[PDB]
Amino acid sequence: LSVDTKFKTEGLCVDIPGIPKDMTYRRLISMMGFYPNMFITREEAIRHVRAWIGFDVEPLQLGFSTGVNLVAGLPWNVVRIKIVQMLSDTLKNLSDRVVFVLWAHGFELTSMKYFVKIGPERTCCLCDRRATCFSTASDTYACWHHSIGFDYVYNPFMIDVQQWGFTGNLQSNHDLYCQVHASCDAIMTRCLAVHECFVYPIIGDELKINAACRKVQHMVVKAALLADKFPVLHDIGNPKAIKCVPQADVEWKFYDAQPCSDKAYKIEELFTDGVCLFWNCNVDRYPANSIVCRFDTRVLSNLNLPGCDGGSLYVNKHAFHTPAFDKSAFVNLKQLPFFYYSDSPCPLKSATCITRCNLGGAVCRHHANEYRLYLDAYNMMISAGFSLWVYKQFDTYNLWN
Ligand SMILES: O=C(NCc1nc(C2CC2)cs1)c1n[nH]c2ncccc12
Ligand SMILES: [Zn+2]
Ligand SMILES: [Zn+2]
Ligand SMILES: [Zn+2]
Repeated sequence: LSVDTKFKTEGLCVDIPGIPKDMTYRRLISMMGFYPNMFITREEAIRHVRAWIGFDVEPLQLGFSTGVNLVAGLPWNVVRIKIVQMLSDTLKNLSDRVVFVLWAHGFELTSMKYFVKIGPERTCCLCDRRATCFSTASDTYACWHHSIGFDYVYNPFMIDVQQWGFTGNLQSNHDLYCQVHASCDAIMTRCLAVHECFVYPIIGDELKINAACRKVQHMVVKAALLADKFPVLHDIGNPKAIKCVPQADVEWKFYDAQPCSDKAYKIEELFTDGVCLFWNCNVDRYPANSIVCRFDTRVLSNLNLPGCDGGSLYVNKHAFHTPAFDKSAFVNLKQLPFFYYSDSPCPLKSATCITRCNLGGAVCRHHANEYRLYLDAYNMMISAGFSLWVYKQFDTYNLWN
């Protein structure tokens, strides 16, 4: 983002009366009292969504989308220490930076000089990550992991949503899309920005989660077909359009539905023969003859960011805004019970290890190993926030035969 790009300044003229209408980023940064630009493009912001922290200023009340309000009542030299600590603990497992997301009216921008320092890009003094903080006590730099005791934010980034072309004030623009939400403005601001852009690097267990989801899907569907012998399966929303049980006898019919990022699909808009499979295809109410995996937006993980109108921004390779978890959607189904099924050729005791060996009295070692690995993946999937539901007649007792 060129520092010579124009900044629309009408939103600032109540806190800064008389501000020129003609204004570049270069001149605004100078006026803020200060890595080509502190400000970034929408595109760049989107690529670093994990780094977003709503920030509003209203003595001055500083509010962040973490829900914290600070009053700068204590002097700036202690307030800045709290800011560094809060951002480090919020972001250290999400991002190599911070992006302050503003609805800029002026005070938030003139207050930056009291807790921000800028300079060349640097590296942490204790590791190889880019530096995000600076300490005036030791004249050293640190990343979010090693910033304990550091008093200044270093080379933050920032983006003013009001530059995107909105009519009306923040609240009225936010409330058009979200009924769930200084800190309250910081939250609305980030929320509105997530809605505009969404309604990525490996930072955690992405790869184990995705392999576990693939394994569970194959297990549960294969077993549903064996136990109930459905003649046809309606696979709704498959992004890959690959059969998850390619050797099953059934007639596999695919129906295309992109991941709904706003409201859940209405089943009437989007089948009574056989079984319906919804693997992360979010509808308002699932038919009774369904196998379903639905992500619980309420779960706490480094992969799951707070979203708009109760949904969450699930970032796992790609960004997937997901509508709010609603228990009533599953009213025609029951929770899927854990089980492990295998027909592969053959000390574990388990009533839910459904294999020939266990049927005959004693689980062989191979199926003991595979059961324990499968349990591990299953638990990884549940902990990651996924929930599984199945048609009410599903009964693993039917697998023994
Ligand atoms: O489900 C998988 N990964 C977790 C994800 N969850 C989301 C959104 C919040 C719903 C996007 S990705 C997966 N990864 N490979 C697979 N193969 C077969 C079936 C599922 C998977
Ligand atoms: Zn470090
Ligand atoms: Zn909101
Ligand atoms: Zn066995």
